[PDB]
Amino acid sequence: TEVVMENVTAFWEEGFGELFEKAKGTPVLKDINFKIERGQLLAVAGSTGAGKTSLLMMIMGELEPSEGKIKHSGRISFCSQNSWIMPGTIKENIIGVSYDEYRYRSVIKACQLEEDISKFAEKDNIVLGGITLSGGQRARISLARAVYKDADLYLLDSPFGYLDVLTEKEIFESCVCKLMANKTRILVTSKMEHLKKADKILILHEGSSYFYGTFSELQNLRPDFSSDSFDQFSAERRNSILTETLHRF
Ligand SMILES: Nc1ncnc2c1ncn2[C@@H]1O[C@H](COP(=O)(O)OP(=O)(O)OP(=O)(O)O)[C@@H](O)[C@H]1O
Ligand SMILES: [Mg+2]
Repeated sequence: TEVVMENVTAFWEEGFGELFEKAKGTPVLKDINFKIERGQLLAVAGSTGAGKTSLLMMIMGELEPSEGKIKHSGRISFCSQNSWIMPGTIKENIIGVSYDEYRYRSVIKACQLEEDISKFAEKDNIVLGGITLSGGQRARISLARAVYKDADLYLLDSPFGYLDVLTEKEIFESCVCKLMANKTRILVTSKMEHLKKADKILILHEGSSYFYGTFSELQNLRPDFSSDSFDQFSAERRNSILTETLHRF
């Protein structure tokens, strides 16, 4: 499926949203414009509270526009920024109930879970919730769950938490870039590497679109904004550097 937003403005409060819709307090998102083709990657970046998760919620019909149009048709797979583990086996946590051996093995390889599974006698029959897992292991199982699901659009809201720099790089490449090459997907990130590899980018600030386009277009239109070691900074630091640059401009 292709996902399109045209002049989208939305309010979390239902009452103020109805007022703006009729007319045409603060919008969580305003005048949002993007278009993603089938099999493309959109990277979403921005300051804290810019409306990144809210944009995903709007795509999932949790938040409705007051003006403008959202065009999308398809099943959505959502990977939240906070991992969750069902009391059950690793396999069930990833597949649910629908099993597909080739899809399953592809996903666990791409999320580097083979080494984790081999650690136990029961293998992927090991019961979680029970066995306790590290942040990074929980993150990777959640991502594998989201990616395994048969869906038409994959929404990945900062799914690489508690993973080290090197692991996040390998999995972004193996999962998001390779395995999911033909899937329509939206990634929320503050990693300059991911914006670079994306087909389109959207940079948000206080509900407003700072920039929509390619990373090359970001080089063309925003040279002072563009101006190696950035992705080495922590999530918190990367956020406050991006925040300040968006405030200045
Ligand atoms: N379900 C909701 N109902 C009402 N307000 C909400 C809801 N979800 C988020 N908000 C508000 O909308 C604003 C933007 O939140 P959102 O989570 O979309 O930002 P974000 O960019 O994803 O933040 P972060 O960078 O911390 O993940 C915040 O003021 C938040 O409190
Ligand atoms: Mg968020």
